[PDB]
Amino acid sequence: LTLGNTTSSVILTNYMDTQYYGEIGIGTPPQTFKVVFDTGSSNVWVPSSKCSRLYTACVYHKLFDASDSSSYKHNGTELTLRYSTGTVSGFLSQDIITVGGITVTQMFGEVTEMPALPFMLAEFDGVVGMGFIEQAIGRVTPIFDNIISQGVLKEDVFSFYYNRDSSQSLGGQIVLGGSDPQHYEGNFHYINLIKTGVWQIQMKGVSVGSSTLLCEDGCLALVDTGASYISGSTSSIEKLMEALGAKKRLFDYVVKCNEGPTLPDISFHLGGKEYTLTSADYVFQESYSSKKLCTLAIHAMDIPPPTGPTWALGATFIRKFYTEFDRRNNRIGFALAR
Ligand SMILES: COCCCOc1cc(C[C@@H](C[C@H](N)[C@@H](O)C[C@H](C(=O)NCC(C)(C)C(N)=O)C(C)C)C(C)C)ccc1OC
Ligand SMILES: *[C@H]1O[C@H](CO)[C@@H](O)[C@H](O)[C@H]1NC(C)=O
Repeated sequence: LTLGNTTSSVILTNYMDTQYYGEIGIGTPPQTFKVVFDTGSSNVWVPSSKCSRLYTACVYHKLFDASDSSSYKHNGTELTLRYSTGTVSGFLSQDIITVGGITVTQMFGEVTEMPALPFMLAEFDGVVGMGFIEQAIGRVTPIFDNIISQGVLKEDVFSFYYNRDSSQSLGGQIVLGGSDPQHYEGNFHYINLIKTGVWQIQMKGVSVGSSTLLCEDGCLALVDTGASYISGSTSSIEKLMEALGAKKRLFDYVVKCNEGPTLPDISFHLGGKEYTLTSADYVFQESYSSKKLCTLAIHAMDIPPPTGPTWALGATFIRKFYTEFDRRNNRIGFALAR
């Protein structure tokens, strides 16, 4: 590990508080793509110009065309990426990628099969996995490992800032090689990784209102920058939602809008601190009418072993807590976002 003097930032766009993505350039000349920097996975991929137009998601997104890049290097190994809410398939390719001023030769997947659900609902084109090589499909070296190999980043860490963006403001920000003191206050508090190669930590309990109603025996929390909400197993969530008086729909839970401001606080016991969210933090309070339903930013999601079962702390959590991902010391640090 050779540290340097550099830190780079990528400005992110906030789409309706559910999708946070930035931009990257691939090839020569650069072909730009909107990508989610996802700590939940470790591969980089973008739709390919070889994706059948019968996949409507390929008709609606930017496609990488190897035939227009002079820095492209062929590989072709098949690759299938299975995420908890969708799958993409294609083959491996290599080219130079620019991420916030840093230029790195990276192997990424050219996706040729991209399902309408959920990709037709994606504002982003692709993904830049921020996880460890242990979780990389095909054992492909993750982009951050490749940047760290260059010995330019001041620190072997990267940080996330997600705004409550609502027209002339910064949707979010990723800092490669450190954090931005301008977006958090107080001190960072850390929790060591409960495992090797996954941004997952031990969670001591989850409380709703008065007491620790859930995760009483301890549980796992995966800090997922590529997730819109805080999710837990169906069991946990049914019990949580029971406590909230929320009603279960097909893909989410709602509450009569007038009841929203009434909902209790929900805390997550991580390491030495309690991380508390008020209803305002987890309710999409779009109305105060008892005649309208307001969705909650907390969902049920069952991740299978060996990673799951596990809670996933997504944008709902990150919006309140600036997050630093420390590879050097295998821990995650949270600070109050500002
Ligand atoms: C915060 O805004 C980011 C985008 C949110 O919106 C979407 C997120 C996804 C899923 C994420 C990916 C997940 N965050 C994923 O990383 C979750 C993890 C996962 O499935 N990882 C994949 C691997 C292969 C590592 C695995 N199965 O373990 C789980 C283990 C938590 C995208 C980056 C593809 C799909 C569609 C979306 O909007 C239309
Ligand atoms: C492409 O990539 C892998 C490394 O992930 C390499 O070792 C493999 O042999 C390459 N194959 C081809 C056909 O280029």
